[PDB]
Amino acid sequence: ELLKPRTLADLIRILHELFAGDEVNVEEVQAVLEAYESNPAEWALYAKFDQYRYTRNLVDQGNGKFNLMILCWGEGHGSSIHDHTDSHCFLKLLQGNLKETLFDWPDKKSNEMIKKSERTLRENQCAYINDSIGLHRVENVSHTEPAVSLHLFSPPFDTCHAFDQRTGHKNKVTMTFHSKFGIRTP
Ligand SMILES: [Fe+3]
Repeated sequence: ELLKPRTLADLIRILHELFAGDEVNVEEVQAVLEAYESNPAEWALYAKFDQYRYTRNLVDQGNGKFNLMILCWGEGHGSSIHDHTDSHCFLKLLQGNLKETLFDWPDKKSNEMIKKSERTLRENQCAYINDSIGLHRVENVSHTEPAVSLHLFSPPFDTCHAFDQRTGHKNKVTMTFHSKFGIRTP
């Protein structure tokens, strides 16, 4: 029985129920994420920005089933084109807008990665991706508004691949946390 999360804490409690088992009902998880109405006071603790690039701020470890993190995107900050390491990725906007650009997996042949589509993800909207769907890039293209997003990865992963848009070549990247549970983690 899916109920509207009243607060971020309530959302987290609900997520623990939805990930209690070994599989993932993607549509239910996405629906509850989209039903949480972003309340900045509830997530201010995690919203730690860096001047030069986007930051990853761990919120909850999902009893081992998922990582829930808040990403803070300064103006013009964006990601690589990347995969999600055989995990589910849910991305909910908490503040601002993000451009999501979709790419297919490259062939072995070195070639330009041509975008398959793009969309603007707006406040409170929740997107979903996995490796079976493809790759994406996420960017805050705003010149005037920082963006904040809530990401759920299941299972948790700490590495992924970045893809060179010019060639399709991939490189392994280890993700780092800017903070965990509100505590800056150099
Ligand atoms: Fe992603």
